[PDB]
Amino acid sequence: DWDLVQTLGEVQLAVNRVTEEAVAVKIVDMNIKKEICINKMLNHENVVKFYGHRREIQYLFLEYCSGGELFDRIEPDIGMPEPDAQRFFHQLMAGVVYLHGIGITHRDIKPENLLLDERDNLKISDFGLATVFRYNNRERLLNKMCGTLPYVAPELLKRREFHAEPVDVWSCGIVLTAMLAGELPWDQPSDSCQEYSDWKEKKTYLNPWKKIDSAPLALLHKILVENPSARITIPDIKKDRWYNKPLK
Ligand SMILES: NC[C@H]1CN(c2ncnc3[nH]cc(-c4cccc(CO)c4)c23)CCO1
Repeated sequence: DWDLVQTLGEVQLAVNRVTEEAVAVKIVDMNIKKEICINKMLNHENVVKFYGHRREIQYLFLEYCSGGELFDRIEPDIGMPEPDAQRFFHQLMAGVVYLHGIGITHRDIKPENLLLDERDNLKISDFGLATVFRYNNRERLLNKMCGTLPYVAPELLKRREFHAEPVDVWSCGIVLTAMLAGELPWDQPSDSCQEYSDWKEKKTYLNPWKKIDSAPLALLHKILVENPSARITIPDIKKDRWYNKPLK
């Protein structure tokens, strides 16, 4: 038996009447079948845990993350301490490597979908837009536009089909930019976007790039690459100098 204590954002905080264990419950009014199936596949310390579901309407039982969303740890126009950003980025990569390893792409990575537990461990949240991109070791290209414009990779806007993995890598790059600068670089990654044009012309003397140290900036130079085929992959991110730099 669970008491619904408060609304978290609909999602409510449920507390067990006997054990007082707290979980989050997602309530949807009547595709949900897919989200549940994907959630049932998921088991990793940087992915929100799925506990089960009950039907009537539909209820999803999810790991409660008391630290809230990463979004709220980001100070507008400033960001956060670089060591905090690195630690969160490490954990983000951990989660994303896990997902890609089981053939799942999140497709909407952004700070609103990155939660923190009581120890400030990052948890990737919400698989409502996620999909399978590898099955029986065979990759399938994506073609549906999904995600959130400031975070989407340029190939989603220009190409009919594209690989799932570089898209998630890109959005993680924008998250990192936000964590380090406290702002998003562009409304969308298109040529009609002056700030995107400037980035492509390497005007890093402009904001948000001017606020970012050269070492993390060098990593961003390899992530925010327009050609998804030339974009740095995760295995190579893990070899990056800043990624491996000891920090406070
Ligand atoms: N805007 C606040 C946000 C909070 N979010 C959660 N907060 C605390 N623990 C949680 N566990 C699971 C969720 C959650 C469930 C479904 C979607 C999302 C959004 O990324 C989070 C959660 C609940 C939603 O609102």
